[PDB]
Amino acid sequence: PFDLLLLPTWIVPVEPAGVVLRDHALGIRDGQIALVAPREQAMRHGATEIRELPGMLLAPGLVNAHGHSAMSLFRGLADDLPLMTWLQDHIWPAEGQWVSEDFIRDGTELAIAEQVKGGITCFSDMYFYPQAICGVVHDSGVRAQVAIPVLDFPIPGARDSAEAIRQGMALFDDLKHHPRIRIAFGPHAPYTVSDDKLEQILVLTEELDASIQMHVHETAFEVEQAMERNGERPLARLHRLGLLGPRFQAVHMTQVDNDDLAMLVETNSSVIHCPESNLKLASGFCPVEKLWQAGVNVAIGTDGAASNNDLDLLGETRTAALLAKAVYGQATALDAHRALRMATLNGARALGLERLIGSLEAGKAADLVAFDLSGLAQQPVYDPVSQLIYASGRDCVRHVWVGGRQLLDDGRLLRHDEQRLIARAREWGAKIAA
Amino acid sequence: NPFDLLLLPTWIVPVEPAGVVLRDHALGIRDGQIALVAPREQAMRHGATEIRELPGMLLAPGLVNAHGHSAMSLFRGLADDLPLMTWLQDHIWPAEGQWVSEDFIRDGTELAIAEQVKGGITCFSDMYFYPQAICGVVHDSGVRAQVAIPVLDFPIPGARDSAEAIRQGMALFDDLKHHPRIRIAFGPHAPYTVSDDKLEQILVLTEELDASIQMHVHETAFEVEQAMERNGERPLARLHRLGLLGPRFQAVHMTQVDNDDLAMLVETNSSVIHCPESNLKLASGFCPVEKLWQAGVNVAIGTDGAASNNDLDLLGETRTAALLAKAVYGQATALDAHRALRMATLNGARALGLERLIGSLEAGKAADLVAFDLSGLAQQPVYDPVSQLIYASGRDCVRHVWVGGRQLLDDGRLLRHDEQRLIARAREWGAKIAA
Ligand SMILES: CSC[C@H]1O[C@@H](n2cnc3c2N=CNC[C@H]3O)[C@H](O)[C@@H]1O
Ligand SMILES: CSC[C@H]1O[C@@H](n2cnc3c2N=CNC[C@H]3O)[C@H](O)[C@@H]1O
Ligand SMILES: [Zn+2]
Ligand SMILES: [Zn+2]
Ligand SMILES: [Zn+2]
Ligand SMILES: [Zn+2]
Repeated sequence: PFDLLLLPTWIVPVEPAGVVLRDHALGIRDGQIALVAPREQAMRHGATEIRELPGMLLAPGLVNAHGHSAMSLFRGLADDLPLMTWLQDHIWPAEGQWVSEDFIRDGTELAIAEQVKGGITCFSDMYFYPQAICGVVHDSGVRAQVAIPVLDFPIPGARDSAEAIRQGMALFDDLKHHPRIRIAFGPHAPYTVSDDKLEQILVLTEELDASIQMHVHETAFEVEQAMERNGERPLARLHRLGLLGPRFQAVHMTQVDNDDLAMLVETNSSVIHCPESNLKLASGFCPVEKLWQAGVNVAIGTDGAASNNDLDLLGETRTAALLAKAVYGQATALDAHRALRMATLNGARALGLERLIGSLEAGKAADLVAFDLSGLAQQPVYDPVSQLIYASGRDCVRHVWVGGRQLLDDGRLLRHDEQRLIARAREWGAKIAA
Repeated sequence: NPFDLLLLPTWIVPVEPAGVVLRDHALGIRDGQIALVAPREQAMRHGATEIRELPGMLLAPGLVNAHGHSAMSLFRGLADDLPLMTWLQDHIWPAEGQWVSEDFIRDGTELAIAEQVKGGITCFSDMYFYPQAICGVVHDSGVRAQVAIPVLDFPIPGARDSAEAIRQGMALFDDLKHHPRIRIAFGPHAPYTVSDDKLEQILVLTEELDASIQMHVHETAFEVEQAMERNGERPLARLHRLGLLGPRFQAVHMTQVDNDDLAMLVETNSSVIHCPESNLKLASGFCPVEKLWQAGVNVAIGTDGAASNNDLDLLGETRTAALLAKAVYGQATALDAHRALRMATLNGARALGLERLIGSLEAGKAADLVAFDLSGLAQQPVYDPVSQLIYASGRDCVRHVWVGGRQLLDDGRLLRHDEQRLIARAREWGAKIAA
């Protein structure tokens, strides 16, 4: 007998690809997808609780594969700037000044609350005070990869990388048996981490079976600079140092030559596409369809709210689906089904969670999002997945579960106090603004 | 002489002068016009019949959707994954020939207008069939519109040929002679569907009536090259030679722009109507917006139709435009948030020839206004409300909409439409078309 039976108009399981189930039901038990079946059959099975969801599309929860969640408190603080001046003259100085453990707890919770409301059940974070990030994640009920920030210089909470790594080990330790949080390593970028630190990270990840997330090939200037100073592209450097592989998550990759493509194919590394951030900083255009056609796993992320500036993964996914057609020069590139897969299954693959989350298969965790497609602007619906990708906003998100626990009920966050978070964000904004 | 309505938002963005935002000011409306913008104390001391507090909201000129095919809302998501010519010839044109009746147009247009008002659009341009029926729906909705008479080389719904389309348009131009909200324009579809004769016809008609022309131009590489190979001139050169270009010409799309094109737009003071999401989705290309803007071309923005977008979200289109423009031009300072808002308001006004009536919050202009709510969680903290509007707000933040001081949207609710009935009607159309 199920704990919960959901009866939506449409289910999109993502696996197998391209299909939509009409008048079916999904049964949840013990925090897992126990059955997907026609309604008659599923109803005959019975459940503690039943929820009809007419006009709704039920999908795997969205996976935001790259972000810096507490930068939510810097939303819109630094517009109109290309990458290097954005970092050096605005963001880094503001991080040195403001970012404490209290900043991180408030900013992360604000970010989570925003993400759950837009259907995101799993997220990747690359930001300071990971220990604090995990406490907030733990309380929220959502799933996360938390990457340990490794940089060649002092950062908030870590005078240097050895301290960041040592704090990282303590964290790996504690969370060994957490159902929802995975620790990973977060070397920032090629130009802010040495060969030595990169090797220590590799060995640690061999030893711990952990992931690596890094900004790679964000800008032409990063690549040309690396070519002129070291005579090798930053990706070949990473390949030479042995970091590439199925647990390596290369974020951005707007600069991809044919050697780059060959390396990603060979090693089976994931690329995390951040289209809006790459547009906003004038970083370039990640060649998504090309990567996809070559078999590279391509997930999607929002990046931070100072270079987006929302945490809307559904919106990011639409932007990616539109952009990819014109970048590639074919209207058939990254169709709605594949765009949804990028937002779900490919994120789970990128984070090493494909066996737990990312599709609606029996036995997987019940990380689910229900989207409402009954609104005036979504009519008429010829294809619900098309309507999701190209004509629905994140405000259509009604319900969200993680591991079968409901975190959003008819648009209301069950584990957060929006009114308190807003008052808190506001307090932060006035102190940072003054 | 108190205002009819006094609006008290946290922020006002007047658009003119550019780049400014007023805090704790107020906008008084009288006789359908902006009577005054003033600090809140002064405004309140003046007096008003009705007063609306708008804490946490940003008041702006209403958004101007400068290109659409409004009744194609009933084809929303019907023809995905197709480039332009096969989208048109193998899908959309057949579906239009099969379904577009006066009834289709009434239902589809109202559906589109209701979607748009909810998204903060007070003025829109239509280029679609049965313009007469369109005007009836616009008239009832209270919204402002340019309605473009479709001119094509073949039979269209409601016009067996060009001659007949223009017949109806004259009558329309006449009937709507004194209309406060509705302007009639001509809508030659595209260079490859409109002959030179028909083009010369429109020029003289528009000279005589002092009316506008809107036309899809230089949408794709293939159109520019086929024209070059068949006729030895670029469509925009052909239009220049024919004498159509000028301050009342609205060139839609323009993803293909060389220096000669650029000179002709600059010389003639023609407008470009940028449709970023449609250009991306049909794999048409990238309009060089910042280049146009730096050359001093007026660039406005449109959603296009719901079968190549597929929403009618102008604010979302404006966000797309503002992001894309940076990366297309290769500088993070291109199309900043204030200018993107300008593109969605005042430039759309200039494009439609309505800049003296709308597009900015200056005294004496029409009170076409939109209130965006920036007090939501995902919009905190607000450092700069216009940045937040463009880069971090959805169209569901739109709370209130007025056109000519008449409220069309009140706290998210439409005062002139029945959403429940429109939905039911959209669904019937949906069932028939899919069956
Ligand atoms: C890798 S630790 C997180 C660090 O990365 C910085 N960051 C935030 N957003 C981006 C960042 N870095 C590089 N690329 C641009 C963008 O993805 C952030 O400010 C912080 O300093
Ligand atoms: C002048 S009538 C408007 C006509 O243009 C067609 N159209 C709709 N959306 C677009 C159209 N035409 C050309 N370019 C692609 C896009 O803007 C529409 O289906 C209708 O046939
Ligand atoms: Zn990042
Ligand atoms: Zn975004
Ligand atoms: Zn069009
Ligand atoms: Zn859109």
